[PDB]
Amino acid sequence: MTTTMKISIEFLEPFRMTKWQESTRRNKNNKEFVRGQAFARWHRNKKDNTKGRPYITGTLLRSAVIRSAENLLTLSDGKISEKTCCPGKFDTEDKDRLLQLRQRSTLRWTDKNPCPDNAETYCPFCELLGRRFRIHFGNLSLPGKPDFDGPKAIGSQRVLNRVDFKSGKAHDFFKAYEVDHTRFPRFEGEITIDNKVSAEARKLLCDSLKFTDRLCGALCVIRFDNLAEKTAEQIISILDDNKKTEYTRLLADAIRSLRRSSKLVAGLPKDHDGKDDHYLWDIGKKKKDENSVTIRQILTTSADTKELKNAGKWREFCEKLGEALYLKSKDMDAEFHGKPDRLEKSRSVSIGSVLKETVVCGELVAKTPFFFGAIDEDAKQTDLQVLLTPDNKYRLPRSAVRGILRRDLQTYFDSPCNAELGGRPCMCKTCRIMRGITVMDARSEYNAPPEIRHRTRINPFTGTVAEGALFNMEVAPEGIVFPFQLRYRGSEDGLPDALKTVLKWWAEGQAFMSGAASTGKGRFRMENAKYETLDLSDENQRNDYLKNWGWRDEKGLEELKKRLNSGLPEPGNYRDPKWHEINVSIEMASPFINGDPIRAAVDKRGTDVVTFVKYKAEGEEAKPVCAYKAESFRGVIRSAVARIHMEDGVPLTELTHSDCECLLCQIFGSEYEAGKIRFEDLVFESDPEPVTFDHVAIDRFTGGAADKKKFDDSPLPGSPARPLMLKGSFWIRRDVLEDEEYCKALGKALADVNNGLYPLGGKSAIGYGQVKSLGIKGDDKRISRLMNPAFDETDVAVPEKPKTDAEVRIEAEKVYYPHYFVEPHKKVEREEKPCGHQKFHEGRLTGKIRCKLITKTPLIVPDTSNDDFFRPADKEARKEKDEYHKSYAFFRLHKQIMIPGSELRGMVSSVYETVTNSCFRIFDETKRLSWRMDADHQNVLQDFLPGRVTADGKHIQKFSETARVPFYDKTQKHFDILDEQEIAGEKPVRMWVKRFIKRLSLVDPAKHPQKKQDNKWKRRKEGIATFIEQKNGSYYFNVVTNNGCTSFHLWHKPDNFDQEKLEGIQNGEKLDCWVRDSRYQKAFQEIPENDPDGWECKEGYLHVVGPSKVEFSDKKGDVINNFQGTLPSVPNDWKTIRTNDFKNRKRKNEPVFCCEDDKGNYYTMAKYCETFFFDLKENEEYEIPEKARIKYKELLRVYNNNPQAVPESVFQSRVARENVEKLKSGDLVYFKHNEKYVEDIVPVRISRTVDDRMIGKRMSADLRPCHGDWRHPKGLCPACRLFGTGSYKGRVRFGFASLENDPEWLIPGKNPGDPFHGGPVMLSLLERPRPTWSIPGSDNKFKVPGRKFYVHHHAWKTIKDGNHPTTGKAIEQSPNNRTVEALAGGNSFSFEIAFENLKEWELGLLIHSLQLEKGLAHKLGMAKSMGFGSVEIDVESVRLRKDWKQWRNGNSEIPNWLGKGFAKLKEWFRDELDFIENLKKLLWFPEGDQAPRVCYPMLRKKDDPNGNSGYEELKDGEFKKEDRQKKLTTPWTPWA
RNA sequence: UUGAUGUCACGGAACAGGAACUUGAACAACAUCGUUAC
RNA sequence: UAGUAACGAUGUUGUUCAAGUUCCU
Repeated sequence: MTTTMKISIEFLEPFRMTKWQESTRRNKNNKEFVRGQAFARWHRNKKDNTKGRPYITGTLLRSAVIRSAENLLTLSDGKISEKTCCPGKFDTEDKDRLLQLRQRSTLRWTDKNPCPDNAETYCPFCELLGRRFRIHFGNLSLPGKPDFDGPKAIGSQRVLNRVDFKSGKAHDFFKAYEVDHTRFPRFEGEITIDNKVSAEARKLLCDSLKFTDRLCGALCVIRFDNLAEKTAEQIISILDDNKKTEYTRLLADAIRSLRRSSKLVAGLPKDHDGKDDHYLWDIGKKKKDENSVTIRQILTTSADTKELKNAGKWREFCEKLGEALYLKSKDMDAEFHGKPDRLEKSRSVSIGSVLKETVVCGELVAKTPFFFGAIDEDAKQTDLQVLLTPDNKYRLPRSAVRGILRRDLQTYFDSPCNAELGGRPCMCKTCRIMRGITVMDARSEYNAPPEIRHRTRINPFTGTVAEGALFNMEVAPEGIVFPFQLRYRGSEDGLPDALKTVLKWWAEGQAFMSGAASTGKGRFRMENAKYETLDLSDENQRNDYLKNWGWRDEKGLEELKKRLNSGLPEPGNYRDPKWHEINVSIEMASPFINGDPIRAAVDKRGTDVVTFVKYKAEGEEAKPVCAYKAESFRGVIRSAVARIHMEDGVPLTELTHSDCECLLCQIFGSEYEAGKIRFEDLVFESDPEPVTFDHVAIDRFTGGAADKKKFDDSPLPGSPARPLMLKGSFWIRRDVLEDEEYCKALGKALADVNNGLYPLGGKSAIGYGQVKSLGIKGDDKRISRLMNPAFDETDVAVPEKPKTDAEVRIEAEKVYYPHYFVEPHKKVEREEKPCGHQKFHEGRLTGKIRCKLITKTPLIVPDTSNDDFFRPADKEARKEKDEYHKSYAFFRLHKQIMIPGSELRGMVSSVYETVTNSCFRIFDETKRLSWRMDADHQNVLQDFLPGRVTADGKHIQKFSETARVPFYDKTQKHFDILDEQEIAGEKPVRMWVKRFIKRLSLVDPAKHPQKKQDNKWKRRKEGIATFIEQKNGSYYFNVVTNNGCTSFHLWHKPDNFDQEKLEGIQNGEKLDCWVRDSRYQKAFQEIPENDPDGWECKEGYLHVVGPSKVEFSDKKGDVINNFQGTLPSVPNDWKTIRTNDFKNRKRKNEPVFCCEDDKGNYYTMAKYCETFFFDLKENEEYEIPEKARIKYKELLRVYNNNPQAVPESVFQSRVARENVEKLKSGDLVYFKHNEKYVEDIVPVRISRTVDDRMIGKRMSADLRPCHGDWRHPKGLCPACRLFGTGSYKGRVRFGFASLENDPEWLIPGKNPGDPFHGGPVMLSLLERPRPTWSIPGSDNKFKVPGRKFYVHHHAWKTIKDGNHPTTGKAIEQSPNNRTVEALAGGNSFSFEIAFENLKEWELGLLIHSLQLEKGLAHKLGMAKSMGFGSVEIDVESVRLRKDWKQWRNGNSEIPNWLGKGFAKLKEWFRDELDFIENLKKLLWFPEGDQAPRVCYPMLRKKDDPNGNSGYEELKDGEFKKEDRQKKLTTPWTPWA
């Protein structure tokens, strides 16, 4: 007897949904069940398991329909069709049930009786209220009734907020799910309306259903009728296989960066030779086992698998892979909800019968990257994230637009509302409007990943970052466009004034929507405004608005967007928006860098840091542009303000801003209230192409690049020719400009910044940044009036340089050496506390210095961008891979001759650090040394005994003695009769040994004229002689010793005087003879057929190493000559090499083996024997400590890595041929013991000896790098307080030097008329330095000498000629010398030097070190072992800075400073100033008619046209072993 | 998968504070191999 | 019985980032 009507809702906006809960806290007492009553619910079948589906109840729809009906009747005076309606009833006397009352002030129309219940003919409205059910509202659910496995399958729990208004930060919050509508856009249900209801109540229900528009926080229209895990596993396996386990986080952060596109993986960088040996993109590979994969291979093959070809797949893959790697790397409260008041009765009030509706379409675009924080879980790599759509589209939620409209409305009036989440609705002026506003979401259809940014927080006590401040953040692109649609219905005749004013504000570009706005995030600007006002009061109009569901749906919206007139309605009373723009323009004079190492690691240019770059969207694609972060600029200006004002003694950079109204706490804000100034990024107005400068860290001792310390960087170029402008803006609140204290502080700070202090950018310590002029405009001279440069010009020239006093005695016929170490003192002072980079202190100085660099010897400063600068053109450029002769140019920035500031900083820092006897800034505390031990029995080889390590690597069993077995000869066969299991040293062998051979002579006492002078015939006894056979070379004999107990046969060789008794031979003659004993240590397999004498059979271990000790050469040496032609080739394998020739030919002495390869090499190989250790003594083993293992590892490392070794792999020793890395169970060892402990292990008979202590422990314990904790403590070497260190900023900045006049090259160029290019010169070999020649021995008598200052001389005339410095022979090109273009003497450069917080004596010593005495000179440039690079420096104006107004040129105080500095130096050391005497002796310059010849020695004396006793003779006599330390420390000692 | 005579949740901005920065001359001379003789 | 004496040849490149903080109020 009923009829069913089925309905269906289609959402237009992400709806919300509450959380499941068990059926016990489902009462009006749980504050979380309520406050979630107007959302959708989530039922899970099979309770206690999160598996279910969502639904919308029916009571909710009923209440919405009731409310809309109430709204509809009062709109038509209560006449439904013909009859009138009753006023309805909303009172019920019971209040135990009804977990929610009503607090809404229901409407009113045609006041009359409330139609009591005891009746029969109800009012249609009461027929709808339900006075077995007349109307039954059924549940709604999903169409197909599916089942998912949890709420996190369709939604994402996000946090919502509630901010204050005065202290505009926050309050309590609360979180609630929300589900997208592009994946669940339809529900379904039904309504069972009874038969005997009415014919108009059905119409009322139809209209009311068509009038409702929002159900669960979202607009609705109701109608009726598997790889990344294993890839990460494998990559971690690669990284742990090798020891490269510390590049893991960098790999994660760099791989995650590839999600932008899959075409970058084929563009990863390469090594410095174009090879494929990057330092992290090619880990895992090994020389052996080319089946080993590299990371680049993994990334290239997985870049194309037909499933990672779509954008979304590749992006998801990169993201999850990065997260996995990161998580692998890492392990190496007040939510107020509800309080609705349970009110008994609602205050029924009426509102009227007019209702006007206003629709405003249009769109708002972005003008600056925005930010809507939505930090989720299970993604812990970014820690400041944005809000995205399940298909990666940028959205702005409606809650944000609503909150911002509320804030702007409150700002238009001057009254903050104070609603408190409960009770009667508020009635103030700004909530009577916000109760009729409806907005909509947006999607922006951009679909591209967001960029990342890095941030820090600098500690203003040392200058570096604080312990625990470094975080990421991601910002959406700039220029994205969202659609916008706003609607308002009420009683006015259109929009109120407030809304017109606020929309005009947004139409002028001041819609500061949300985000970290303090640093210039989103600032949207509304465009293309339209509007149109409908009229719900009449009847011909309302019916149409009801016929098509208003115009909420898509087609309705499109049909309606053709009926609007353009242009917003201008207000009646404007209000002058409260944010005022200010323009900024900076101009630089140097390079500029803003670090970004991750992009550098991915980029193809192959550098280490690359400047910052941002993107901007154009609808579907981005286009990069170079910029300067806004956080950095804000920080610079803030730290400029904070170091000036005092605020009751302690400067502002020491407070904590707990509750104080500090001047900072009111312009830049704090963590208790918002700020009053907002910045913006700075675009460059140009697109300069970046450059690349190289760097290196010259060690102090043995000046030459330290290990692992080369690098580079890619800053932007800028010079006084092109000054690299910067444009920007920043907004400031209106009621700050009207103040008179704040604008004063801002003006003062910008005055400080414009004067040159506070450099913008990165490595400002070598001349980056250097702001030149900062001019702002747009504030009516309210700030731009404190920034005028005002100073004085009190002129006084600089005091002239003092006269030198250190002299040298230099003559001719003597040659000198170019190193001359400078021994240091023994006391470094470290008991002063550093100052700190806070307020400019009072008793200290701060200013600039300008100098003037003038050269007096050719100078070389190369430009290492490209080689082959001097290439003869009109020929092929180059093959892909070759070893050519590298040619360089001079340094040029924009076709201008300059000198980088780092050079000058290094030079001045070395001089100034050795003046004051300070800690070795950079130094190498590793790399234990090693020397080839000499050949002499009494000295080194007496103590090295044979041995053998046991089966367990803990003991060595010594042998007793040994003798040698000959291989490689022709007089035996030990390679064919022995197995590979004995010649390898594992199986004991039984050989025949002999110790003494015996000679024979016929006449002892008559040989005294010819023989009997060698004094070795002092143990002969007697001998009878026999004869049994005659030969062609010798005579057979038998002899007895004293009485016939021993009898030995042999073959005697006679001479002239022996022939006489031989003439008669009757084979039975008993001649008397004399036998002699000699030494003969040998061991054969069985016996030779020529010596059947007394041999002892022995047993022991045999070992061989192979054919080594080869004297190879390249010039057809002596022994190669006088051969018999047809030199054979190098055999393919040993055990086959036999001796050809003999070195001595008169007798058959030491043999050789001559061969030759295809190239011009000529080999020769002595060592025709191997050794055999026998008599393995038992019950005697020695323990191996770990020092022996370390030393042996080092020895093997030195053996197997040798650039000078023999090219033939067969002539090498066994340690180098097989690449052994550890001592195994049993092998060949010559150990050396002392009281049950071994000390050294050496593989061969004569090998190198390693020292134990690393080089770092051979200095004084106080000259090691003054580093460590040993605010900041006081323990710093005096040179690490002027120049910085790790964890303390320096206080001196150098600058790029520039040349003004004409170049005046060394040798003229190839084309005259163009005097901007020089001619090339060729240089010598210039090999690396050998720290083992100044530390000859290893025991304890040798310490580390000084700092290796090169001397001044004129040896460049020879190189300009073209001959070698030592010899006079010509020098030819090869891939080991360079060809550079150089300058000459007599050019002038000019640079600047800034400082700050200097004492009065630190400046004294610094200005001593900048300009020296009148006869000395500095030294910088390439190849200064020859004569190249000799500069002296003069100091011009020294203008100080007394206060931010004036500058007070201080030329006229230098002698005061110099005296004070020298007085301090004298205070440190009383009369122990020898090192300064030496240092002055070394910087002396040959002034005139003094041409001291210096050069490096040669190897031997027989390869120089002059014969000056090269190195091989200096090793004894003058520089023997003890006089090196002395004859090298003396400043000038002739090399003789 | 609710309950009926009473739901302003379009009733609540995930907001407020933070300098990818500190230190570092693109440079440079003597080593590398083992045994042979008595 | 029971180890002593020290000679011969002249050729050749290397490092290409390291040490720090990596999130909190």
